[PDB]
Amino acid sequence: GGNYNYRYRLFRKSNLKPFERDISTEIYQAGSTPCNGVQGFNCYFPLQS
Amino acid sequence: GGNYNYRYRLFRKSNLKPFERDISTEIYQAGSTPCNGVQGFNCYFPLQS
Repeated sequence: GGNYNYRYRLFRKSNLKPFERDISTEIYQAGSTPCNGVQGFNCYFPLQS
Repeated sequence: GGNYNYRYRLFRKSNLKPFERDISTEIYQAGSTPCNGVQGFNCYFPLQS
């Protein structure tokens, strides 16, 4: 049926330092409008399955 | 950069009647545990970009 438990980060403001772990799960603002924690136009979830 | 503003339904309880449209965006419980509207193990968002 397809596993969807495994996910990876897709969006970040900046790259990661070596041996750095990022676990933050917050709405990513790709535009010039606040997202207010709402997925929508130009407001994407950071993790992808 | 990748247009991510186009999304489609991926999970639903059953098929659609002809000429029917659905817009609900509540979490999908793929397992035997309530998800409380939180993405996680066996709980996925119904839409994909």
